[PDB]
Parts: sequence; C-alpha cells; structure tokens
Amino acid sequence: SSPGIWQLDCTHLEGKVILVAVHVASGYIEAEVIPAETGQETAYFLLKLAGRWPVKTVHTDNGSNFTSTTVKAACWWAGIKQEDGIPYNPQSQGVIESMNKELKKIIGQVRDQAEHLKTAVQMAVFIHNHKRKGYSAGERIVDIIATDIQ
Amino acid sequence: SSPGIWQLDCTHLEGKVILVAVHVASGYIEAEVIPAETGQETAYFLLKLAGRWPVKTVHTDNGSNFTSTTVKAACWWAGIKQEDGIPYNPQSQGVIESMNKELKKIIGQVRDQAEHLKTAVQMAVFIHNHKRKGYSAGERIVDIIATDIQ
Ligand SMILES: Nc1noc2ccccc12
Ligand SMILES: Nc1noc2ccccc12
Repeated sequence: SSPGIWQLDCTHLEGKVILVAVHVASGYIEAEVIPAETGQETAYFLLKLAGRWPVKTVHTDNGSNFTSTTVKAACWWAGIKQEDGIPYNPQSQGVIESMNKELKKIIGQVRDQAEHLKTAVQMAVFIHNHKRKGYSAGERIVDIIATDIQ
Repeated sequence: SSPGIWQLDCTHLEGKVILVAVHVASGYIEAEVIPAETGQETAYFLLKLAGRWPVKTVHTDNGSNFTSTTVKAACWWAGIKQEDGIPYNPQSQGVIESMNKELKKIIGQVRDQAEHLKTAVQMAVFIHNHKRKGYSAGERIVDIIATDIQ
C-alpha cells in the first residue's frame, strides 16, 4: 500500500552521516545527523519516524540494516514490514541520488547561517518539504495519507 | 487558523527534560529528551517540527523561551508566529497536565523494554499518536491539515 511506503537513504558529508527517510509517493523526508550508521541508530530513527507517520513498509538502505537484529526489533515493535531496497526499477536509484545532491546543495547554501551540521540538515529538510513543484512534498504526503484514511 | 497551532510543553522525569509539541486541534505530539531546556535546544526542536508539519503559530511554554533571542530567530527562520502560552481558557492547562501524566504512565509501562529514556519517550509518542479515542491523533492531524489545504 503506497501511502505507507518509505525508503531509507544514508548519505555522507563533512566526515558525518546523514540518515534520511523518504516517503516514496510524495518525496517528503525526515532526516538526522548521526555519528555513524549503526543498527542501534537506524532502529531509533525508525521508531521516531513510525511514531510520527503511518509507516507500513520500509525499504532498507543496505544489507547490514536489513540483517540487523536491532533494526528488525524496532520494525517489529513499530509494526513495520522490513524490506530490501533493491531498485528492481533502476530509475528509483537515480531519484535518490538526485535528492542527496539537492540536499547537499541546500546544506551548502545555509552554511553562513548554521554553526552545526545538524541545524543545516534540518534547514534542508524544511526547504525540501516546503518546495513547490504546484504542490509541496508536505502537502502531497498529507493529501495521500488523508485520502487513504477516508 | 487552528490547523497551524501548536503548543510547547516541558515536563521532567529521571532528572531529565522532555520537550513536547502538541498540535492543539488533534492532540498529536512530537517529543524529545534534552539535557536541559535552553533557548538553543528549544530553537532546534522548533526547526525540526516546522520542517515536518505546517507550523503557523506556537504557544511557547514559558517566558524564558518567549523572550529567547535564539527561539525568536528560529521562529523567524521557519515562518512561525511566536505567541505566549497563557491559558486565557483555563481548561487548557489541565489538558496538558493530563497529557504529561499519560505520557509518564506509558514511559513507565515500557521501561522493561527500553534501556535509555529517549527510546521510552519515542515509544510513548508512538503509543500516544496511534491510540484510538473513533480516530487516533495521527489520523486527526492529517485530516485537519488535508481539509485546510483543500
Ligand atoms: N506535514 C505537512 N503537511 O503540510 C506540510 C507543508 C510543509 C511541510 C510539511 C507539511
Ligand atoms: N501522521 C500520521 N498520519 O496518520 C497517523 C497515524 C498514526 C500516527 C501518525 C500518523
């Protein structure tokens, strides 16, 4: 069920790790800076996400997170179906790649404003989700989920 | 209007500080554990919130956060109208008080599961937002915002 499908994405900047969850149907994102991509960090991130949006399915970003007992435990706890993240459709991967580039671009544009990377990342989340493409990703996710509920 | 109104709430547990944002019309929440309630922590929390939901107005939890230049800067950045949190309607306070008690109750119920308070708090957010009262707070916020957009 497409309203409930999210994709994990891990990208790197400034020797640091940015973990992103993308709501596939809308392009809406949540993101966090973590010191490294561990099972425990990913598990906690998913718990936060699922408390905030109705997350039914997660396409994990790599095999380590797919295998992780801690990630599996979090998915069990939160009622998430954990799936692999293989682009059986190869255009999917280029979309994520483009988003990572966009996000890094925005991060660069706010570095006269933010002392810490985590602030810049949250500014990028804001700008990304409010950007009008015409509706924004934020508007799209709410519309999609509301239509599903009704 | 009412779709964009949030209330800040700071509560204490285990010598630690739990910062909560409540979407007043739905009862939907986001929350975080912070070491102490500073302007910088509150500012960052609001930035995260506003990137994720269309936050128009925030009723601040106390006068220190209302006064804080850092909080004011974050509200400016994110396009949030910063307001006081005075219960001109006195029933408002008791509602928040009840929610804090409920949240602490859930936190207690999951402490055989979570090593760290932050995990327990996010479990509480999940349980709170999914609880059916009949719709859940999560369903209500999406419906309210979607209706506003349309
Ligand atoms: N969750 C949201 N509904 O509408 C939005 C507009 C901008 C950002 C987030 C949202
Ligand atoms: N943002 C949400 N839409 O629906 C939900 C159901 C449960 C929790 C959160 C949400």
